[PDB]
Amino acid sequence: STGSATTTPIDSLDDAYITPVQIGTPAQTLNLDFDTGSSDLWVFSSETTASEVDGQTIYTPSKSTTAKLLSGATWSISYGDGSSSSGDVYTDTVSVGGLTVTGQAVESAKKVSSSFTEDSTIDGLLGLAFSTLNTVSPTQQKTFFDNAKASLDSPVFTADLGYHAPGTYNFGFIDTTAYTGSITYTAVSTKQGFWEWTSTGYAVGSGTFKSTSIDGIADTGTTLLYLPATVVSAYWAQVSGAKSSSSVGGYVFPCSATLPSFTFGVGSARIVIPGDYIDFGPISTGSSSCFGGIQSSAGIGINIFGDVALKAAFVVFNGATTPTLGFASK
Repeated sequence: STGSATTTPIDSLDDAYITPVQIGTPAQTLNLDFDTGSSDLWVFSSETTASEVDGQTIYTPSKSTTAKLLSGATWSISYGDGSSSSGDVYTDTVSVGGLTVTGQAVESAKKVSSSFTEDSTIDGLLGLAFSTLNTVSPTQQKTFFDNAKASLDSPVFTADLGYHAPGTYNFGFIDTTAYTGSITYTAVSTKQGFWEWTSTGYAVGSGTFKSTSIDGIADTGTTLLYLPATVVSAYWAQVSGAKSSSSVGGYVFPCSATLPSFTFGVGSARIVIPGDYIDFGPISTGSSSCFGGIQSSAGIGINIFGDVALKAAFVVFNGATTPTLGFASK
């Protein structure tokens, strides 16, 4: 089997991407944030504290003839940006782009933090990291990809995120028309539950390539590119007037600037992030100070190849017995 679904930026800055997901019988369609940095499929629901729902589409398990309460199971998760959610668990039928999993754990939110409430466009998350990170207790549950894997034509999914435009998540096949040149594959460590890999270095604009190992995660659920402070300083030094602002919470730059590109290494191959991808617009409405898309990972504890990086590539998440990651230009 295979599946194919379009993923759509939630706003004009590509702050996140939503993908429609069919849950239950009859289908209840929710727009979920596909997140290769976590491993829980959780949704806004009829159980969510009413004051914490503000415009989201909810899952109502009592209206699904295939929903079954997973007795005694609870979940609770906290993300790197400080947001959180928690609740109980149903199993139900879940389909993405034509690909169907029966008995998928659908984690029903009883509580969500303010950032989730305030984002009316995201109805929940669909985790695509390794199932070892799944938070359901006392019986850990598998991701949608993990459940679908054996049935897929090939045990892979691909992320093809757009810049200020829709893109595609495919399951079970590699669309050879979706990228240019060849796909370069690189080793993955699953030791922390992530799609963790080592970039071979970077370049700023038309500058020379710096060969240096950068360990980080491929994370579709993180907006920006978080890299070591040395790397980030070298980038923003090429932008007149750019500075790190503790009050804003990262590097800002004059909105009048033309940003240089940023290149990262995948083995001997090179992925180029156009400068425009690194612009996240005014820090507040009407400001001439703009927020940067490349930020320091210092104090995160891990480097993150978030959407800023991934949307510059066609990315293969290979879930073979020994997982790997593939990157192609497009």
